Amino acid sequence: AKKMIPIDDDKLIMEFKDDATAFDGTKKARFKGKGWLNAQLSVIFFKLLEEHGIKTHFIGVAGGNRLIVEKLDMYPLEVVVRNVVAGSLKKRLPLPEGYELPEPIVELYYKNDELHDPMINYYHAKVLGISLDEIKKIEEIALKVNEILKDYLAKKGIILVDFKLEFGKDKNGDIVLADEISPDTCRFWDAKTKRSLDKDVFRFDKGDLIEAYKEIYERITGEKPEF
Amino acid sequence: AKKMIPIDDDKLIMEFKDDATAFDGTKKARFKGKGWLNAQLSVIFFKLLEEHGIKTHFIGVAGGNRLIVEKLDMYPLEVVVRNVVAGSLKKRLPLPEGYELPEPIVELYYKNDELHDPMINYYHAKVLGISLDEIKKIEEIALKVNEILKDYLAKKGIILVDFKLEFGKDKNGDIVLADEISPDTCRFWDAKTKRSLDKDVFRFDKGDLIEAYKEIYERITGEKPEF
Ligand SMILES: Nc1nc2c(ncn2[C@@H]2O[C@H](COP(=O)(O)O)[C@@H](O)[C@H]2O)c(=O)[nH]1
Ligand SMILES: Nc1nc2c(ncn2[C@@H]2O[C@H](COP(=O)(O)O)[C@@H](O)[C@H]2O)c(=O)[nH]1
Repeated sequence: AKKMIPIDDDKLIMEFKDDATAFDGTKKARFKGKGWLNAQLSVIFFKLLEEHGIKTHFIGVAGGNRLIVEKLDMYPLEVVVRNVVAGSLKKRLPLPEGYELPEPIVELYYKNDELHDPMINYYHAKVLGISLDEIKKIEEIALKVNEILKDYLAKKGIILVDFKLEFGKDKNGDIVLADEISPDTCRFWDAKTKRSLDKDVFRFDKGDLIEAYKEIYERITGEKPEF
Repeated sequence: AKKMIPIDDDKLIMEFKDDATAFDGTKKARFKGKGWLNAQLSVIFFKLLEEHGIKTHFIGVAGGNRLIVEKLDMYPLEVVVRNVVAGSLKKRLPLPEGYELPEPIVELYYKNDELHDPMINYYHAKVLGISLDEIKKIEEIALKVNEILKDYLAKKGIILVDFKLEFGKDKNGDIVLADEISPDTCRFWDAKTKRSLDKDVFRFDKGDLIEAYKEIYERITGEKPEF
């Protein structure tokens, strides 16, 4: 759904594709316009976060589905922040889908396809070569990002249910937000109806993906999607 | 605007009045229904906060403009939390009115009429007999309260611009949220128009106070004010 194209030692192109994949590629489909929507939503979110002084890999746009991003020494992590009980959290806590958490939960996953992205804790993270100090910074950033996105979206009648972030290290040694921020990598629910406006629509055939993703875009920008 | 009536060693009545005062009582007016609205908005806010496990002095209602509250050993503080630049903050930061702060600011004021509520820091607070540990707890509670109120109001198209909290100590030695939480003690702006829906309307004759306060009530409860 994304292709990384190197430019040089300090930057690269992140290209967003219309291809969608779930359940280890056993489920595949192409959604005309998905790439554009995810790229554009990523821009909006990265820029919103940067306004608050969050460091992100975003540099500029290089076309509708193409972002220029700074090259990083990437942490082998998926960092997940959860506000509302959904998906895999139902397997860890005796709480129903939709349950509003008293505080946001941060989970750490070892980014590794062969092991199917297993959950880790701070000890495992050290073995993987990530210091406790780094993990503390990463979680602090993640929670700050969580609050900005959650509040921004809440004003637009969208629940930030949960989402995945990735991080890397820049030349200075600063920790920098990377990958993407889109309905591919977040759970968004309509505040009134609780319907999914994200990749779960595709994962579980709950409706029309392109329609859900256009909805998010329209609510954020006020504009019907261009392309 | 409030009268404290002692009952006994552990509780008292906080009575909300229709009288309004600004600029050290040099500016005065009576707004029919103001007391009821502030009393009722206080109930709503205290209960909302208690649902999140914030300890407050609120015990019960004893009439439209009367609350039963627990007797506390009061800290001589006004604790102000600020999300958006307004009022006196324009005298401290080179930032325009309406500027959205990256993070909430907590200011401490020594509650003292003669000295006109001067700003203090942690060192002054110690001389006034408040330990650094207490101040830390107070500020932690204040920021938690800020987040709950801000998010709750934002969903209703109301910007929590800033607000004043007061705190006391109960029998157990726990730190308890006290005084009131109303358009008298908060800055609320309409999200779309940025107009004041609070005591600033009276302070600076920017419109109809009772109209602004009813607006807050209506938006929160969905009901036009009873009395
Ligand atoms: N696109 C994508 N999103 C993920 C991945 N892992 C977790 N997430 C996101 O993180 C959240 C939690 O996922 P869960 O662990 O409940 O399946 C969801 O918003 C989900 O979309 C992944 O490998 N790819
Ligand atoms: N009613 C009232 N509100 C106050 C007082 N002190 C601070 N506040 C509130 O706290 C915020 C900050 O006030 P400022 O420092 O800008 O005068 C405003 O919302 C203001 O109404 C006070 O003594 N009385």
